Amino acid sequence: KCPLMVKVLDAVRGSPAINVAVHVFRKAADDTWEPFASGKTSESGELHGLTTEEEFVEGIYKVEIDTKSYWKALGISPFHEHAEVVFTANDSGPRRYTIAALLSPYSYSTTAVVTN
Amino acid sequence: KCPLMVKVLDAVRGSPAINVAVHVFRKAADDTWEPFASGKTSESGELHGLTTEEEFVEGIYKVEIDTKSYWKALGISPFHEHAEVVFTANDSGPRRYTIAALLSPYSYSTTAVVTN
Amino acid sequence: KCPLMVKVLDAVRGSPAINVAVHVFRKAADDTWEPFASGKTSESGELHGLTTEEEFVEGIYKVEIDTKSYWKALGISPFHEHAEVVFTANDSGPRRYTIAALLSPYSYSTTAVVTN
Amino acid sequence: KCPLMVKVLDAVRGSPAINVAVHVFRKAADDTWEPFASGKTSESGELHGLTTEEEFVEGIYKVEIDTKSYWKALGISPFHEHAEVVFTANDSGPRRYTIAALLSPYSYSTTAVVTN
Ligand SMILES: O=C(O)CCO/N=C/c1ccc(O)cc1
Ligand SMILES: O=C(O)CCO/N=C/c1ccc(O)cc1
Repeated sequence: KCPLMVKVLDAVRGSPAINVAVHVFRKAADDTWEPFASGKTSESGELHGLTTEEEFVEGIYKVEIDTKSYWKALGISPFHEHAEVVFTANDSGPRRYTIAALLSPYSYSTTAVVTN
Repeated sequence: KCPLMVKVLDAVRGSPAINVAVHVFRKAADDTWEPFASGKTSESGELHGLTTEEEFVEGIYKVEIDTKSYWKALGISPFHEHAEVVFTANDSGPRRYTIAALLSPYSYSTTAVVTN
Repeated sequence: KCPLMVKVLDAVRGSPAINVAVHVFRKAADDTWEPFASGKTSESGELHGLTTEEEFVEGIYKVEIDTKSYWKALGISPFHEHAEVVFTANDSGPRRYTIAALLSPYSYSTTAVVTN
Repeated sequence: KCPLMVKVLDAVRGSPAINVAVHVFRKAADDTWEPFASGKTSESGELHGLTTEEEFVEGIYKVEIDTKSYWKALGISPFHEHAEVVFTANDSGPRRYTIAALLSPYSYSTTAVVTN
């Protein structure tokens, strides 16, 4: 089952953050960021199916959550351009990665839930 | 389906917070706190089945999460006695309440996800 | 020289949370919450001068931050009644405590900074 | 008089996060990240003196907080490589920015306090 999931919540409305664009990148050997996967959060604030076990190999990944566009669509002026979560994915440890983000106009928190 | 759910995460280990005691109270007419429901978080960090739609009427509720005992069992010295979430439950609005808590030894955050 | 300080920030506006009422209680020998100190946050979101080292003895304290009133004055209907921070203080000799809170309408986080 | 300040707290120890490396970048006209300023947090968890009002012109800035190195020195293997805070600055005239970060091994939150 999916090894990388993203969950986004809205701390102003107390709801999933719906239709949030999410872009994932993998760090290339020349230290640049290579597009890897993308999607939009669902009505439950979740984004599944970004990648597969076969392709999600060890390496450094960046998950960019397009928070600015989200707040603009709600008519709220935000601080950040996006929320960026940068981490190393590794094999000897819990398999499923869930990247959770809690959004406010001038603040955000992000948490990783790593389980098998 | 269940109108009050609790989800607890551990920000040190990146995992659900398992076997965390949770006590819910309702505010009585004499302004005291009346025991209402309790349980222990599951292996997924979740506590379901605390109450039913029929009994969960409008009023002020307190959800106490016994964080101190959780950290002590992990051998970590914590700051808080517990995390307390106090809110009014109301009928004209999203039906399902999810009280989420993210735990660290000297900090915690709590968020409400209200949906129907 | 202030042993107990409270700092509150607004995650919607990216500013200190001004004029937030704060009530402090201490658990008495008969297990009730006795009023200990109160005040309001300043223009900087800070509340100083609640107590003195002499009066701030060992005990279990509860810091109640009146978030609901804060949001109502901004025209926002928030989820929580207040943020409650409960902790044992000075059980290993005197310490200085800063209780920080970050507020959003449906979420808040609280951290403690403890120094000798 | 400092227009850009960084404050970092440790949610495990309940203390300022000391000696945390911070790198600031500004997006150049060719869309690359140009080095802008860097430093390390003090005993109070604060980093001041990164720039001057004159040099801190309008632009998109990225504040990279080197959290992984911080946790490794404490013997903790954390999830994130660093915390990245990306924002447009001074697009409506000069402002003063405080970028605050609260760190846990598998979680972090960042807030901005912006004043005129
Ligand atoms: O049960 C749910 O819907 C929430 C599951 O994911 N949320 C995680 C989370 C919640 C609150 C935080 O301050 C940080 C992370
Ligand atoms: O006591 C101290 O050292 C200063 C307290 O300032 N707290 C700032 C803060 C606290 C929690 C956050 O999630 C973001 C910023």
